[PDB]
Amino acid sequence: WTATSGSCKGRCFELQEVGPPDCRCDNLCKSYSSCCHDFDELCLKTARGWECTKDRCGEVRNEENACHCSEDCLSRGDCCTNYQVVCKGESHWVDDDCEEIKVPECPAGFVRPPLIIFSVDGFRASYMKKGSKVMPNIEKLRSCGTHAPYMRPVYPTKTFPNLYTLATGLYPESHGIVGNSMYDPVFDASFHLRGREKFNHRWWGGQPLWITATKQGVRAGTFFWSVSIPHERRILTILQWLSLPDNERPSVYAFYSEQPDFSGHKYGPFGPEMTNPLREIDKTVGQLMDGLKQLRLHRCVNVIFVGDHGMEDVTCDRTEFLSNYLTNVDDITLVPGTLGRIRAKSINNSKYDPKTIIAALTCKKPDQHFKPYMKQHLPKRLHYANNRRIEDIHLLVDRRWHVARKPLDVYKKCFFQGDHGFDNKVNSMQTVFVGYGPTFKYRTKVPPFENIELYNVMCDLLGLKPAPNNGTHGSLNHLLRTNTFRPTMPDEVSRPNYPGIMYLQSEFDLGCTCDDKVENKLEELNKRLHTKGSTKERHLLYGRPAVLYRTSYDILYHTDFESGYSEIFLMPLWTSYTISKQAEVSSIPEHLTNCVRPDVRVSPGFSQNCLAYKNDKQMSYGFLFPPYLSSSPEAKYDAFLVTNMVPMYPAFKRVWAYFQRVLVKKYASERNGVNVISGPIFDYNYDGLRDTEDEIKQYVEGSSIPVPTHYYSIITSCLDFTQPADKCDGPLSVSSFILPHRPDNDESCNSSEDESKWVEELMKMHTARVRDIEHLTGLDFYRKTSRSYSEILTLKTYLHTYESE
Ligand SMILES: *[C@@H]1O[C@H](CO)[C@@H](O[C@@H]2O[C@H](CO)[C@@H](O[C@@H]3O[C@H](CO[C@H]4O[C@H](CO)[C@@H](O)[C@H](O[C@H]5O[C@H](CO)[C@@H](O)[C@H](O)[C@@H]5O[C@H]5O[C@H](CO)[C@@H](O)[C@H](O)[C@@H]5O)[C@@H]4O)[C@@H](O)[C@H](O[C@H]4O[C@H](CO)[C@@H](O)[C@H](O)[C@@H]4O[C@H]4O[C@H](CO)[C@@H](O)[C@H](O)[C@@H]4O)[C@@H]3O)[C@H](O)[C@H]2NC(C)=O)[C@H](O)[C@H]1NC(C)=O
Ligand SMILES: O=C(c1cc(OCC2CCOCC2)nc(C2CC2)c1)N1CC2=C(C1)CN(C(=O)N1CCn3c(n[nH]c3=O)C1)C2
Ligand SMILES: [Ca+2]
Ligand SMILES: [Cl-]
Ligand SMILES: [K+]
Ligand code: NA
Ligand SMILES: [Zn+2]
Repeated sequence: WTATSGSCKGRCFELQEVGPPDCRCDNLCKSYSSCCHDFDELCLKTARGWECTKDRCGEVRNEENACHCSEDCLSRGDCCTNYQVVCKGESHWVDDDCEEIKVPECPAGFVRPPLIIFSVDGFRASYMKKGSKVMPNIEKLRSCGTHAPYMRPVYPTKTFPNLYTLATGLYPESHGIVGNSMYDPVFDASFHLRGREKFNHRWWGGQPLWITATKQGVRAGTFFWSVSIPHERRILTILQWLSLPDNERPSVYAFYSEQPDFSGHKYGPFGPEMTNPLREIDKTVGQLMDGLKQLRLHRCVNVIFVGDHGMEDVTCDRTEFLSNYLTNVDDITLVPGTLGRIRAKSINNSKYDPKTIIAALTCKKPDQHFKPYMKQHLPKRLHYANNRRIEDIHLLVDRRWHVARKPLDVYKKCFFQGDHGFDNKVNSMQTVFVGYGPTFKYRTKVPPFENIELYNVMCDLLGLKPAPNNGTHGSLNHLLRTNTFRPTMPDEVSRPNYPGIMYLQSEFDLGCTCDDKVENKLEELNKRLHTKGSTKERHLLYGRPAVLYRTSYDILYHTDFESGYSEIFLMPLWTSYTISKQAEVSSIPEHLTNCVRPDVRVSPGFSQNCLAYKNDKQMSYGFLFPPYLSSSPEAKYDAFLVTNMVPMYPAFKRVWAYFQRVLVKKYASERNGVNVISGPIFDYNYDGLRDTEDEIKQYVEGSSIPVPTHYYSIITSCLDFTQPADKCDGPLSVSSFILPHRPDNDESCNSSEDESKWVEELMKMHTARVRDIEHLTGLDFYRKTSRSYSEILTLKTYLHTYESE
């Protein structure tokens, strides 16, 4: 119930929301069917439109007008945005030369530069170049301020998940908005685009910026706008708020545009109908900037121009139907379109089996345009699993396609030519970022970055302490002139042991054998030196990783590699080695094919054993430092140490052996040497965080040897590839992966072929940031470089995406 008989007189666009049954006058009252009777008349005036004309200048105030051109309008804060241009001979902001804003130039009474966040739905990154002729205001913000060539959204590349990530700095799995449509089985409730359930606060987790601000005594404009409030009125409301007295005036504001997304769905991302919507958004930006200039705020406010996601060409004919794969199609519920999410239609159906659904959807048609996954097997870079609202079964849909349950769903609902939602590394889904103002840098291009990073920067711009989030605070310091956040490296929690030779060969009863019984003072001191770390500077280039949790581990040195060996997990946490451009690849000699050697530095009780692998008929083993890249025949024996062995399914060893025997050398050739850090990851509860021992669901049969869920590599080299990886004076270049440790290669439809036709494609799909590996391992990398810590944080957030330009 709403008592709509109250009045909006003196309350239009009031900041504090009043509670039912009282009638509302705030910018969302329309959306709740709750505005007072006179809200349109008083608060949505349209008379005479949005622009001053010559003949209105100096008019007698008529309060019915949408905006004013009377002499008192600046003092009232309600001039049309072009007033000073039309009536006082001023220039539009866009027509003024770019001049560096070295310090905030603010009116008296402003405690800090306000922040205005201008968000555009479906604004694809390439619009900045392709639409540049029709967007002069936005182009000036971009060229004069700080910009990235594109900003990476979160998956799924839908509106509400991305807007709420922008608001919180959280992955969707953490903030809870995991799609535009959702079912929560605990609540037994559904979230939809249409209707009232989506306003219930229980959907919305984390702490969005407007709450962070309010908690810390920074006032916020209302961030949301009912669809029928026209853009010109939204801008005028912002500008009116900015004339409030100091103690009532917000410091942070948000404007949201439904365009260009609305037209892009109808016309495709580059339909000829798209020029007008881009022009219209640019005009709105011009209104805001002119309005700020009238208020003498144009060199005071920080403006962010940001998109949620891009837009791809997608038509009704490019739809795959689950009815062409499944016999049982009426027993499932599908969330459809540019991603798929599948669950049982009835919880009372005991004949529901995810395993048979997955199998029926795997590599069934030669050109199949989606791939099924159990959510825990999705690429870890998506961070799309740890929420009860994400269904166990997921379909990753190819760009340009949809998935639907049955054909009747597509025509009892062609209309559309554009859509979005796909994998957040897809070029068409990339969006935009521009920052302009005193706190942003001047005429500065920054590398592409992820939208999860922006909440921290928005907090930095407002003097707020961010709530705990998934950004890496400091990684975006290079965007800012001032207000940078200067973090310290985390403290190492566990110090390593440095064991020497402590065990005789016969103390080991591991069931391992090696043909290594082959016997010199010249070369005897040299092998002693290698075991004490004489080559460590070559193979450990950026210092040892720090262990950020409590555990027992040993540093082990070798001629060709160094490792941190966990006495708890019985295997290395990390293995570090350097491969020069000139390194040679060699075979595993015939006589050493099954060689595994006890390590006389590590007790039998803290070692793996070969008998377990013999008895486990599903599990085999691999090595972290590759025997193929040994520096010499003698050094090769180190690679067969029991301390370098890790459990590997045979199906995964195909992947791993190709990476080690072929790809590492390829990268060293291309990059002028590489440094590799490889290791295991355990994430059985798919939370993106290192498992404790008591979370491990699988061991090598009969043993305490834990089975990794994934294997990582971090591959570092010199950004200036004229310098070798091991003598690099400047910035670094990195690519990383987190490969799923799976007992089959069902993910790779072409896996019956030679590894050269499918393995690198798998690895590209599972590309990762160093920071992703940090979360999954409790390790901190790059602790000892010549580089600034903020630059290192930026490096750790880098993702190598493998898309063209
Ligand atoms: C990305 O960044 C985020 C933010 O930093 C990271 O997420 C954090 O990670 C922590 C570890 O997973 C986690 O800490 C736990 O919090 C528990 C209390 O949580 C409530 O309070 C906070 C603070 O206000 C609130 O934000 C939480 O919000 C979640 O839940 C509500 C719904 O209830 C959602 O609306 C919201 O979206 C959010 O959901 C997300 O997180 C939860 C987990 O909290 C997931 O389950 C959801 O799927 C979703 O992803 C909560 O309202 C706290 O009680 C925990 O303590 C347990 O573990 C400790 C170990 O230190 C142990 O000492 C205790 O014994 C305790 O265990 C007991 O409970 C167990 C479970 O019932 C039980 O099994 C045991 O036997 C014990 O009885 C714990 O400290 C933190 O909550 C989240 N925060 C957020 C916002 O998500 C995220 O990790 C980052 N991701 C990456 C990849 O880096
Ligand atoms: O006002 C907001 C808004 C604005 C908003 O800013 C958060 C800011 C935080 C800081 O960084 C800048 C962003 N945050 C929210 C939610 C997340 C808290 C909401 N609205 C969004 C939408 C509205 C109005 C209507 N609409 C819609 O019907 N479609 C649903 C269907 N859909 C759409 N486009 N394409 C498509 O499929 C959009 C989407
Ligand atoms: Ca985990
Ligand atoms: Cl969705
Ligand atoms: K075996
Ligand atoms: Na296969
Ligand atoms: Zn859309």
